[PDB]
Amino acid sequence: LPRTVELFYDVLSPYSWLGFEILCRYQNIWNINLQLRPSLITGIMKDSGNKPPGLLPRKGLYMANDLKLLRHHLQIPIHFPKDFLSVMLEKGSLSAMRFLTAVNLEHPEMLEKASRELWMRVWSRNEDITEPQSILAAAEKAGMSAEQAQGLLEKIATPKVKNQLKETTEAACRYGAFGLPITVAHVDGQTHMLFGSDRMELLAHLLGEKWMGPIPPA
Amino acid sequence: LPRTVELFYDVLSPYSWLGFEILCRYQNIWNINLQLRPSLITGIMKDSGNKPPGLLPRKGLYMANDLKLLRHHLQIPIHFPKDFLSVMLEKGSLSAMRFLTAVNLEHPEMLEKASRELWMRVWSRNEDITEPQSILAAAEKAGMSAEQAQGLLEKIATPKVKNQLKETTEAACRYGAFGLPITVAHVDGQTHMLFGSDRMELLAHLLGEKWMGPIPPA
Ligand SMILES: N[C@@H](CCC(=O)N[C@@H](CS(=O)O)C(=O)NCC(=O)O)C(=O)O
Ligand SMILES: N[C@@H](CCC(=O)N[C@@H](CS(=O)O)C(=O)NCC(=O)O)C(=O)O
Repeated sequence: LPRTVELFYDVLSPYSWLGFEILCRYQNIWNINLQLRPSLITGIMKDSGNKPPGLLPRKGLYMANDLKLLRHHLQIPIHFPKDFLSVMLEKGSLSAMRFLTAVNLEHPEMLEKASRELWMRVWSRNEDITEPQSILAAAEKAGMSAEQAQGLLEKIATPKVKNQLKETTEAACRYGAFGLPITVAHVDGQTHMLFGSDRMELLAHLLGEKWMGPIPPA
Repeated sequence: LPRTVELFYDVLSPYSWLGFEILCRYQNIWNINLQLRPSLITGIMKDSGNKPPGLLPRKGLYMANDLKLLRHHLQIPIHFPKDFLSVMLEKGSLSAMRFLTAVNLEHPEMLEKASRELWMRVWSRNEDITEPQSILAAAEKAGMSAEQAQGLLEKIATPKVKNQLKETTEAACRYGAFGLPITVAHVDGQTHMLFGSDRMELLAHLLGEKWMGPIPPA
């Protein structure tokens, strides 16, 4: 039976995008059932008493250099902006994550593509992801029709959508999250929580699967 | 010619031990010149304004679980004691790092083994590494004679040894360190600083070498 792997992420998290692309490349290679869980990193940080690593000068500088190298190693078009702290702390990703939650509730088959497009806007093209038109553009590029995207956008402020995002974020905390991304592997009645996009080789080991690098063949 | 790769470490750092063993396993496989750089993590922490991650409850908990899994994946006999905080924040590793600095100055050929034995005491058997007799035990187990070990131990308080440790620690800070371990690769004019024991696959990519996992064919 395929092992269930849960990935908690926020589009505001560049490292979550990296982990997400690696798991998506392996979802049809490894015997796993990938379940995407849109969460709010702000909620996780507040609950754990943690703070964004970029607030400390040297860590912020390191992130920039690290992401620059990972762009080539992982072959993910990430272009980290110099004013990333403003993007993270001043703008945020509330509407975007509420939108992805609505997508997960009514059109889950579109969640992977819709998520990738939002990440592409904020961390690849340095485009806005807080305004309605911005989210609509991302949704349409993901394949949704103007009508579908519009219908979902109208529900981002409904109690059902808000409560679902809150619950998913709380589930991450219950697993012990202090940041994102976190991957939860359910292997033979055992649950393992791994933090970071750099624990995938360890995940392979736990699953008894073969690690073939961040870019597996075929 | 072989590419110079510098590894900055402190025996007080368990992750530094994991990074160290991986590089030691590859030092004769990849075209590199591994340079060990004994450093003080406390000095790096103070200089960067960072704090031990284990101080945050949820992260301290994660570290324990992470190291337990890495133990089997990397095949390193690491046993994280319940009171790791006391060993770190309280006891420290000053004398031990000054000792290794002395070893590096007069018996460089013994640095690798001396370093490993000290890690074995603190992170494997959970034994003391602050008292001279504790350090002597490690040095002798590493292959040094009581005469040699005793000789180096008498120099850990000399200005030459103190300044060398300070300078090496400062070099790590100048490279942008906010913690350990950090690996600095010198590849064709360019200098890349990588943080963590989990960036070794990326290092292989930068060096144009082949990554064969944490345990390459012996
Ligand atoms: N070395 C790991 C780091 C992940 C990370 O720093 N995640 C940030 C969020 S970032 O994507 O905005 C995070 O949640 N950090 C928590 C912490 O560092 O305590 C990796 O390669 O994925
Ligand atoms: N995911 C990396 C973490 C290294 C780490 O947390 N290092 C601590 C010291 S620990 O060995 O005592 C450190 O210096 N952390 C700095 C920070 O987390 O900001 C790995 O797998 O090596």
